[PDB]
Amino acid sequence: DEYPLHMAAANDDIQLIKHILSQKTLIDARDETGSTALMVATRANNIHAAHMLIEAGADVNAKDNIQDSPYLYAGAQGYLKILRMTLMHGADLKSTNRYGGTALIPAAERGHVETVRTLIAAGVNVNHVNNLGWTALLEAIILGNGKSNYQQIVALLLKAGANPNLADKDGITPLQHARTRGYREIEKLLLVAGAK
Ligand SMILES: [Cl-]
Ligand SMILES: [Cl-]
Ligand SMILES: [Cl-]
Repeated sequence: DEYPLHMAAANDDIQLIKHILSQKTLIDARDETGSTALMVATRANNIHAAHMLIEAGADVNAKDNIQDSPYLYAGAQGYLKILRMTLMHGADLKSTNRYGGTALIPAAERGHVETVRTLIAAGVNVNHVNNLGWTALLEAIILGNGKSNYQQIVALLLKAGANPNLADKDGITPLQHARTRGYREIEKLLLVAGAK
């Protein structure tokens, strides 16, 4: 077919991938959509194919036509095994998705606690503001449900040093957002971090 590495990647077919890679052509060849084979594997959470492609030098920061990269997408989706691989193989922690967010912001949004922990530890900037005017902290409050995972993510962000006073575009602070929603645990965490 036209793009056999991409199909092999979609299928997690690592014997076929091994054979194609032995031909010594460009690992990041684009298919008809502009996607790399590693991007195809990552969208599918095909851990084994992603590992083989990454070890062979596929660029974890190459982008597709919606500004996803393997690193960015694995972080947003909580595909933590692939994400860890990307972090060991050149993830650009300053890179941003189509919303202008780091990988950390969607991980927080979606309540992916261990992905948040991992990204904090790696050094993603906790104070980054996306093109919705939101930080990881703001999204965890506004787009979470105030429970369990989101309390844990708030706590992680604040202990790591996220500024609790970085407000949304309209000047509404994390503290006000928590108060408006009656999120008492998150309010208390914010106040001890110096929120106003
Ligand atoms: Cl996973
Ligand atoms: Cl984002
Ligand atoms: Cl997670």
